[PDB]
Amino acid sequence: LEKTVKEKLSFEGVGIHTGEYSKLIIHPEKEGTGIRFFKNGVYIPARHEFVVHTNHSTDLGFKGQRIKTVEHILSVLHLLEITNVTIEVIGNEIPILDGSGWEFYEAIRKNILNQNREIDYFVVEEPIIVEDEGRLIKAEPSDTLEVTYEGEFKNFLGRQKFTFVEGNEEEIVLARTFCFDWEIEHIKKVGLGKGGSLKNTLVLGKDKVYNPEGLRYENEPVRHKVFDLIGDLYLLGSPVKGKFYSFRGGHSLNVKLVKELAKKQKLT
Ligand SMILES: CCCCCCCCCCCCCC(=O)O[C@@H]1[C@@H](CC(=O)NO)CO[C@H](CO)[C@H]1O
Ligand SMILES: [Zn+2]
Repeated sequence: LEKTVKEKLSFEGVGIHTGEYSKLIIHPEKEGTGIRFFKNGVYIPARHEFVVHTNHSTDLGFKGQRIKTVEHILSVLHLLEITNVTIEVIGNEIPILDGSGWEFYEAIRKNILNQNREIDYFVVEEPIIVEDEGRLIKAEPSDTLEVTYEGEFKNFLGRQKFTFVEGNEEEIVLARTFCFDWEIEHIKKVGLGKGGSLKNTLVLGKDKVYNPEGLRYENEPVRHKVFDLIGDLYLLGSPVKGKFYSFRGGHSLNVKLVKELAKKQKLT
């Protein structure tokens, strides 16, 4: 049934690309309200259609207002099945914190409440293949939500794939975002990642790990990618059901899958 937060929640922390202090406040809403962001007295529904800028991060914006990196929180909400919540975002981007969703998943999981209404699950009824930038993603109808990601790294990790299935969400929430020392300069050359640090960004070396804690999962970096792929699929504003596969996929290409899925099922 519709799920909402039992009590008001709030978080605070710098933004990975903005590197500015930002705070978020979450309040309960009415059943069938959906996920919406509020700022400067402006409400901004969280749906793909609201996608204003796609890049290493997912950004939404309406009426001249914009928010960066909103896929992470959306990913946790997706796994927890949250249908009504007003996330007030004070700032220009969602705080990166440690780089994973474990923090939001940890506090919110202890403050979830049940409402009195049945949720409308989104189910894929037809497959689809999107190829672009040398990347590719395929979707297939299914009675269970499953997402597979095949990442190809040229570092010591080499190639690694991670299959997520309903009942293994605990393995895709503690995976913090990661980056390679070779692509970092590029991300920095585009004026992004000004808040990226070793405490909120896991940096890997062609053959060495920068963070002294090492990797948290033999597939931590791909676990985060899968976690992000869901955060981008929840843009539909409702739990997605079906079997999806992604090979070296990005945010824009991912949103494209959702765009065609939401525009294809437009007839129904
Ligand atoms: C050596 C010392 C380095 C100082 C600290 C480095 C800071 C770099 C600036 C941070 C930019 C983001 C890092 C990054 O590229 O992570 C990427 C991630 C981005 C993301 O999280 N989007 O939401 C999206 O998925 C890909 C692949 O999964 C990740 O590579
Ligand atoms: Zn990410």
